Parts: sequence; C-alpha cells; structure tokens
Amino acid sequence: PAPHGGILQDLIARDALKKNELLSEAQSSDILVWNLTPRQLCDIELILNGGFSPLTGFLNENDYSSVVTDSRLADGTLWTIPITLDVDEAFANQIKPDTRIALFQDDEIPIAILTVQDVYKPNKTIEAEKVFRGDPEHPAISYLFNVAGDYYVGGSLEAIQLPQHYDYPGLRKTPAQLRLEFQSRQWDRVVAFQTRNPMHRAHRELTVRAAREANAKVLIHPVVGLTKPGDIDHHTRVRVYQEIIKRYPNGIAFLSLLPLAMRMSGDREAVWHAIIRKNYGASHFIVGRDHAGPGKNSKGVDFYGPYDAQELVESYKHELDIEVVPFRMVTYLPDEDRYAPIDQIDTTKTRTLNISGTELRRRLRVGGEIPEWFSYPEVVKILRESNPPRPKQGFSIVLGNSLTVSREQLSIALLSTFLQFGGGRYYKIFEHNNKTELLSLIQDFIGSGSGLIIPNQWEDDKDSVVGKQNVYLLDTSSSADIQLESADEPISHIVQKVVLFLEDNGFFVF
Amino acid sequence: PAPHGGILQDLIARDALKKNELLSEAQSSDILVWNLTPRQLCDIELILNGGFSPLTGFLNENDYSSVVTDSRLADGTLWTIPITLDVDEAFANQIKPDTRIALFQDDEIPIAILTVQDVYKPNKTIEAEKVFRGDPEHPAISYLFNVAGDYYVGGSLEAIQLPQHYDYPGLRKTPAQLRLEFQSRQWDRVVAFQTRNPMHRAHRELTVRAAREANAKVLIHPVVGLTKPGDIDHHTRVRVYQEIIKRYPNGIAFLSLLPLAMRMSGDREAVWHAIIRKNYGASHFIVGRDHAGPGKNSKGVDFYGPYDAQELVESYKHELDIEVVPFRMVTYLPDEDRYAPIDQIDTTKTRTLNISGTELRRRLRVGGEIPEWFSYPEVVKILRESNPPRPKQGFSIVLGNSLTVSREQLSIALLSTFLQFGGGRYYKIFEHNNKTELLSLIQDFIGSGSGLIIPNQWEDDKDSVVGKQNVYLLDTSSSADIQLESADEPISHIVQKVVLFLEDNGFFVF
Ligand SMILES: Nc1ncnc2c1ncn2[C@@H]1O[C@H](COP(=O)(O)OS(=O)(=O)O)[C@@H](O)[C@H]1O
Ligand SMILES: Nc1ncnc2c1ncn2[C@@H]1O[C@H](COP(=O)(O)OS(=O)(=O)O)[C@@H](O)[C@H]1O
Ligand SMILES: [O-][Cl+2]([O-])[O-]
Ligand SMILES: [O-][Cl+2]([O-])[O-]
Ligand SMILES: [Ca+2]
Ligand SMILES: [Ca+2]
Ligand SMILES: [Ca+2]
Ligand SMILES: [Ca+2]
Ligand SMILES: [Ca+2]
Ligand SMILES: [Ca+2]
Ligand SMILES: [Mg+2]
Ligand SMILES: [Mg+2]
Ligand code: NA
Ligand code: NA
Ligand code: NA
Ligand code: NA
Ligand code: NA
Ligand code: NA
Ligand code: NA
Ligand code: NA
Ligand code: NA
Ligand code: NA
Ligand code: NA
Ligand code: NA
Repeated sequence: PAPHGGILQDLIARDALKKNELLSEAQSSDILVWNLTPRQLCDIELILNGGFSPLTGFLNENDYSSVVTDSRLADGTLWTIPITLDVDEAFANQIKPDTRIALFQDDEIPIAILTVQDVYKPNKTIEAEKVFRGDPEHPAISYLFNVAGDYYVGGSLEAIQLPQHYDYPGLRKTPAQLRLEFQSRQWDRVVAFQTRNPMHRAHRELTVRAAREANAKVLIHPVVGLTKPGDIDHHTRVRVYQEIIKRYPNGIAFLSLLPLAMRMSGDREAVWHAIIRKNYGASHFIVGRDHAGPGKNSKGVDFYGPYDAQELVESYKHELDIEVVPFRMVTYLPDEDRYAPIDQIDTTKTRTLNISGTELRRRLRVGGEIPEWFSYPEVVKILRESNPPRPKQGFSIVLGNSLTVSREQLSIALLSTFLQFGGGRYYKIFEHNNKTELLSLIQDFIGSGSGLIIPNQWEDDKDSVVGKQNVYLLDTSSSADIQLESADEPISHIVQKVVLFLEDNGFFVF
Repeated sequence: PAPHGGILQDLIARDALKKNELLSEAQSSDILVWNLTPRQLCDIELILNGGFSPLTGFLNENDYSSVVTDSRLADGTLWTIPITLDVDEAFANQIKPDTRIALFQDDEIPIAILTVQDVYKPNKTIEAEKVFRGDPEHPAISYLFNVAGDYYVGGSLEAIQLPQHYDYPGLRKTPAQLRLEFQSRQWDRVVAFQTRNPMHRAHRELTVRAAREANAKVLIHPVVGLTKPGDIDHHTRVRVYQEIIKRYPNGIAFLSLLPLAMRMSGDREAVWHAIIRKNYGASHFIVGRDHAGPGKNSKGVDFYGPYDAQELVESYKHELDIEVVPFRMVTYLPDEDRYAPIDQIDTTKTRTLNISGTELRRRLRVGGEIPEWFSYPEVVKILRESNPPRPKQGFSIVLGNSLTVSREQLSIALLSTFLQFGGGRYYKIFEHNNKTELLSLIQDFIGSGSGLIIPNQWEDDKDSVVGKQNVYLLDTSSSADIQLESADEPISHIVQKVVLFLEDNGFFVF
C-alpha cells in the first residue's frame, strides 16, 4: 500500500547529496548540540527512514496538540502517538525559531540537523490523560513524568545517518529495504505480526492462520527498540524469533527487526502500529487481544479493554489503507491438541488451556517444566538460558544498620558457609563505601549470578543507584527481608537464618 | 571489486524498457524458437544477470576458439570456460547471421532474444582435450559428446527475464542484489566459498579460518544449477547449508544460491569461479584441494592434480582482481579435537583422520554411524533422510529371459514372501509391456523406496529408459546379479536365493 500520507519520507535517501555538508555543519564548533536520549534515538530512526511517514521531524505544538486531542496531525492526517523531542529548561532556553541544532548519538555520532519551528512547554497531565488514559502506573505516563524533558522542540529534520547499531546489522530493514525484499520475492500480500515477547506455539498458529485467512506471506516484525519495562531483552527475543521462524513452512515467513520505541498505549498504539507497518510495505496487520496493552495496574484493573485496540482500529478502517486481521484470545485445546480462537469454541463442550506470561516467569524462575504444547523446546531453552532459575540466580545479603555483631566476622561466616555448598556460584564480601561507582556494580554481579555479602547499608540518597532485584535486607526491622530476633543474635544463628531463607527462595538446592 | 571487464552486464536492468517489446517479438508467430536445455538455462541466467560479465551472449566462433586455445576472449579478457549455445543440425540450418531467435524455457516462458552472429560446427575433440584435458570419462567431455548439440550459435542477447524458479525465491541473489546485501550490511571484505557438496566440520573450519585470515565476512555461495553427476541434490544440500550456517557466529556469514552449471573443470573452472564470484561482489575467493575436480577416472588416475587449480589461479593472480585464499587439505586431528591445514602439521608427530566422501556414502548406504567430529548431527540427519540406508531403499528383481518356471507364480511367490517381512516397504509385481511410459516409472518407485517384481525383461532398445540403480537381474546367465542353477530351478529355491541375496545387500534386516 501507499505509505501513509502518500510519500515515503525516507530522508536518508532524500538528503543523500547533503550528507557531507550536513556532517560538516554538525561538527562545526558554533552549532548547538543535543545528545539524543534512548527513546529519541528510536524515534529519530523511524522518522529519518520513512517509518513515521508522513512525519519529517518532531511535532511542533500545533501538530502535537492536534494529535493529543484529535488523534490527527493538524492537517487531518490520522496519527495517534505524539512524537516529540523532549529537552530540559536549560537547553530549551538557548534556542529560538529558525535555529539549527545538531542531533548526536553518544555525544559523538552526528545523526541529523533539526531546524527549529518552536519551543513549547507541554501540559504533561493532558497528554497523560488524553493519550495514555491517565493511570499513573501506565508505562508511557511514568516515562512522561519521570524521564521525559519538560520542554518540546518542534522542527524539521535533515538526515545525516540512522542511529548506530552493531547488532543484527542484516536484520534491521528500513521501509525501502523491506519493500525491495518483498519485491525480489514477488510478495504483494504480506501480513505483519507485531510483538515484544518471545513467540510461543499460540503465536505461531496465530500467524499462520492469519497467513491462510489473508492469503498472504508472513512478516515477523518484532520491536527491538524499547518496550514494556521488565520485558525479555531483545537479544534473547531475536534468538527466539530466529529459532521459531524455522517452524514455518519454507519460504512463507520473513523476519525483520523494527527499532520502534513502544508507548504500551493499547488502542492508540495499535492504530500507530498499523500506520507504521503500512509504511514498511505490509498489506495486512494483525491485532489480537490487548494489543500494545500493559496489562493491569497494581489495583488489578485493566489499562485497556482486551479488545479496545480492535474496536479503535476498526473505526479508522476506511482510512488506514492497510487491512487489519483481528484475532480473539487464541488458546489451547488439550483434548484435540491444537490451538484456536476462543471466539470459535467453548460452550463448555470444549476444555481449554492457557499459561499466562505471569505463570510463565514463575516456572522460569523455579526451574519448572514448561509444557511441550505451550512452547517449542529450543525456545524454552533459550529463555531459561537468559533468565535462569533461582539456583543459578545471583543475590545480595545486606547486613542491616541495626546489626550489633561484628559485621566483619558475620561477613566471613556467611562467605565460608555459602562456599561449602558449591554449585558454580561466585561469592564476594562487597564493600561499597557509599561510592556510586561501586553501588552501580551491585546489580552487575547479581546479573552475573554471583552472591554478594554487603556488610553495610548505603545512605538513602544513594538507594536509587542500586537495583532492588534479589537484594535482601538482614535486620531486626519489620521491613527486613530476613528478620533477626535481636541486633546481637549470635552469628551461627544469623547464619542459619540466612541460609534457610535463601534455601526457601530456591537459591540453594541440596 | 569491479565486475570482470569493468561493467556489470546486468541485461535485465539494461533492457528493462524493452521488456514489453521483446516479449511481443518473442511470442510473434514469425520468429524462430529454440527451447533452452537445462544447462543452457543455467548459463543464460548467469549471462543475463551479469554473472558472466563481460559476456552479453553466447560465444561466437572467434571468442569461442580464443577461449579454447588461449583461456581468453578474442579481446584478451581472461576467460577459461566456453559458454556456447549448442543446437542440432536441423535447427542450425534454419538460421543465418542477423537472424533473431526467441529463447524459451519449457517451450512456454520466453527468456531472451538472441541476435545471431554466426553458426559453426565445433571440433569437439579439441574442445574436449584443450579445455577439459581429454579423458572420455571427464563429466564435461561426456556431456559435450553425448548431450551437447554439434552446432554452436554465437550471438548477443537481449533479456526478457531470468529463467523461472519456484524454489528458494529469496535465496537466488543476483550480482546486483548480492552487492546491495553486502552494502546494507557495510560489508566491504567478503570471502566467498564455492561448493557442490554438503558442508561438514572441515568446511566450517576452513571457511572461518579464511574469514579470520582475510579479515572478511563469509559468503556461502553454493551451486544449485548443475554439478557432478551423482551429487547430492541441491534441495537436500540447501537444507544442509541453512542448517550449518547457524554454527557460525551471529552475523558473520550470508547464504546465497548460485544457479551455475559446473563443468567439473578443475583448474580452469577455479579461474572461472573466481571471475564469477568477483562479479557477484566478493573480494576474496577460497580455492582448496582439488577445487572443481571430478576425482579419479575408472583407472584410478586423477583428472587434475590436487593443487592444479591453485597453481593456475596463482598464475593469473595479478589480473583476477579478486584475492584468492588458498587452502591445502584440511584434515582432522583426533588427539587435539580440531581441524587444520595438513600443510601446517604431520611430521608423523601428529596423527590425522579423514573420512572421504566415498566412505561417507558407504555408511549412509549401510546405516553406519557417522563420527561426531566429522559432521554436525543435524546435517547427517538431513543426509540420511535424503539418502536412506539399504533397509529403506527400493529395488527391482527382474525375472530373466532364461527363466523356464511360471513367471506368474514366481512373481506371486516373491510378493507374498517379501510381504511377510514387513518394515514399511511397498511391493508390486510390475508389468511394463515394453512401454516406455511404464519403464520410465521403474526408477520412480525405487526412488520412493518400493520393491518391484518384474516378470520380464525389456527389449534392449529400451534398456536406456530405465535407470540401472538397484535393479537386479535373476537369471542363469553369468551376467545375472542373482545367478540361478538352472532355468527351471524350483520356485522355493529361487525365492530363497533372491531373499538371501537381498538380505546380504542390506535391503532386509531381521
Ligand atoms: N493469545 C492471543 N490471542 C490473540 N492475539 C494475541 C495473543 N497473544 C498475542 N496476541 C497478539 O500478538 C501481538 C503481539 O503480542 P505481544 O508481544 O504479547 O504484545 S504487544 O504489546 O506487542 O501487543 C498483538 O497483536 C497481540 O494482540
Ligand atoms: N579438506 C579440504 N581441504 C581444503 N579444501 C577443501 C577441503 N574440502 C573441500 N575443500 C574446498 O571446498 C570448496 C568446495 O568443495 P566441494 O563442494 O567438495 O567441491 S567443489 O567441486 O565445489 O570444489 C573447494 O574450494 C574445495 O577445494
Ligand atoms: O512469554 Cl514471555 O513473557 O516469556
Ligand atoms: O559429502 Cl558428500 O559426498 O556427502
Ligand atoms: Ca519535570
Ligand atoms: Ca480483563
Ligand atoms: Ca543480647
Ligand atoms: Ca554429435
Ligand atoms: Ca591423488
Ligand atoms: Ca531341469
Ligand atoms: Mg540503525
Ligand atoms: Mg530464476
Ligand atoms: Na564521550
Ligand atoms: Na485532568
Ligand atoms: Na481482504
Ligand atoms: Na473499552
Ligand atoms: Na490504498
Ligand atoms: Na516459605
Ligand atoms: Na577492482
Ligand atoms: Na508444453
Ligand atoms: Na589480503
Ligand atoms: Na598437476
Ligand atoms: Na587488476
Ligand atoms: Na556378500
């Protein structure tokens, strides 16, 4: 289909002969420089390559507010997610309209030149409520208030080069390249499948059914840009996709990585996704249950209805110009060994089965066996390998402030004790001295599977530098993960308490 | 490197705007038509896509004889394999210079328009001796005298479309497409590996070493056009390649199918291969032991020296304009579990190991276990599956002419007898009635694993319609595979003889 807006805005192609000139202006000591934030790098790449056609820069206030209140650009073009360049007051104050800024990656690689159209201070509450539905726990809203700059800079781009990536060089196909890919193959019907999770059996069936319904080839188009916090890293997912792609009949599917930065914005994002895939050459786009939805909030309520995206996408149907293949909860059928849309069964006459991602983590974290029917073995293997069960996980024991015994001796006692268990885990008494350069390493070790014995707490002003993950507090306090009887409880007693606690939580298995 | 001759002769690109017109001329009832032979289809495809740059048609006598006697085109361009359009006297007589011929595929798809330059009658003995070294058993020589036409038609081409392929649509990259592939990846150093056999451990190591030595990315560029008779089919090989490519570090290798029609011409072919790989975008080309060599003749002598190709390629080194990475016999080192070039070991101080393809077929045909060190398991699995051991192979027992017993009853006896063994093999008394439409099916069944009981021989004039493979003659004659005592030997006796013979050759296992 025609790219959204009618013209693929591949600015790398457009500005090619200006490459050298733009590069010189980018490195000239007079120009103002902004180092792109991670999410911005994702966005900037989708704007420069045509993925966000018709966009050609970051939204000015006029287009931005139109998108917030109208799900459309100022000119009426259907567009649901605001793409802006968020900066801080300091930087915002050094720019005026007509100014030209150099956009860098890693304060070293010049990406593009942005020509300023305006500098405004968005009402984050409105954006949060009109675009992401208001819940403070919604991922997009948390980013907007805790990570995003309080100033937006609308303006047009002139491309120097897409953001730098040293991984999967062959796979991050640009809209132009994908289209060429489909052509060399004479693929004129392609149904794209969005995703941010590893694909399991349900999804393989889901995508093949779509392939069959639409009479089209399959495009696994996963996000490797930025997804829901706590998601499986894209490296692991890529390995999973590459593995599962082999279970498709020869020549039916194509894999391409999309450096998109999701907002986990349910229905609106679904619309945005469809526009994006259309630019990339797809003729069909799947929209299953709770598409781009972040699940439930701490209170158990849904951020979006499991089918809000489908309804919204349906309502813009006549102007999306890319056919949407909707799917209802695809689930497992024990008695018949096969999956099927829940909309075409049940009646109690048929018994289903469904292993939610929740419980999926649970078995991964507990070395539990994951059903042959649920996911392919090679896939589960890759997953366990990246997310090991507790007996292979790292952790830390922090000797609480209330601790009266010799921290030096209690430390050694724990070390020598853990050491006798064996099991390949590396242990260390780790003294941080409140130096963030040391604190920031704590999660590295835990990530590496090591067990750390930390003799002292770190000041509360530093608590943010340390990832709470697998970090237990040994103390008399009620807020201690491992509660002691008294601050001066004898070492061997404290030791047994720590060991049995770790054993209870699966870190040790005898 | 620059394509050979300086200009990539991608005629599909060149003649694009003449597509419709050429197509009309091609299907006009007045034009003369030649249906391309299989090898010609391979050649025509490499000529139209630039693979044979600087060629732009089939060699006229002047260029042809220059290649035969000078390893160069008439203008001096280094070129070792003659590419000609061979036809029969009947067709040859209907054409003169300036004439335009339509070249079709399957007497249905028009491929190109050849403008005739000349029609000559090559002296096949000179070509055979100067180009392929003269031995009547050499694959290229045999083709030249038994399959090739006795007339060549020199002339220029105008492309309509590359020959049609329905398998591996994505993988048969053209020189233009490959180059783009390498670019999108920013690959400016690429060492290409030629091959017509499945790749085993030695090869994987051989190619990685070359990647390391040349500081270049790896291009597995296998031939799926036409190779040495009796080779493993390309479908099985492609499955093997796609499987083995996964053993390379992520993003170090790329796979592309080359529809080349080999001549198994040792050293000359190696030169030709290097020229072809250069056109396809490679900066380096591997030339190992006995490259493009057809082994030994029936008398046990070598068609080429194990390193003739290396020497020939070395002598044209300064004008190939593509760097050659030579390799000596790469072999296995038990005691150290690793492979290495034989040129950097031995001295008896080190013990090697080498499973020749010969003996490899042997185990494949005998269900023997193939060493973990020799090849990856997933690969052997694919091979066994395409080339099953005897107990899963088909066969035929032909009731000899000398037979005096009731052929009807002896047939039934063998059928009932084989039926009681079980083992998934399908059996059938097959009456051919000397009808080639039936005879031509004999090998289809054998290929399908079935056992055939044929009550009568076919007339000697038809013997050629039937593939000798797994076809045994039961007769009193000395030339019978299963020799009978007398023409009237009682059935149970003949039956035991046939059963034990088949058991002895592995078709039956109890
Ligand atoms: N069981 C299912 N039934 C229907 N659709 C599904 C199912 N599971 C996943 N999908 C769809 O698969 C696509 C990607 O799934 P996910 O990676 O879990 O999350 S998403 O944030 O990208 O939507 C979405 O269209 C989603 O709705
Ligand atoms: N053991 C080996 N040592 C060195 N080179 C080898 C070895 N085995 C295969 N090769 C090389 O691998 C390439 C392709 O091998 P093959 O498929 O068997 O045959 S060929 O006909 O394409 O040359 C050639 O360059 C060949 O010389
Ligand atoms: O399915 Cl993934 O959440 O593991
Ligand atoms: O290596 Cl092949 O001859 O099987
Ligand atoms: Ca703020
Ligand atoms: Ca719900
Ligand atoms: Ca006390
Ligand atoms: Ca002849
Ligand atoms: Ca020899
Ligand atoms: Ca007798
Ligand atoms: Mg990039
Ligand atoms: Mg073709
Ligand atoms: Na720096
Ligand atoms: Na409000
Ligand atoms: Na439709
Ligand atoms: Na709703
Ligand atoms: Na349209
Ligand atoms: Na417990
Ligand atoms: Na060159
Ligand atoms: Na026909
Ligand atoms: Na070199
Ligand atoms: Na020699
Ligand atoms: Na040169
Ligand atoms: Na024998």
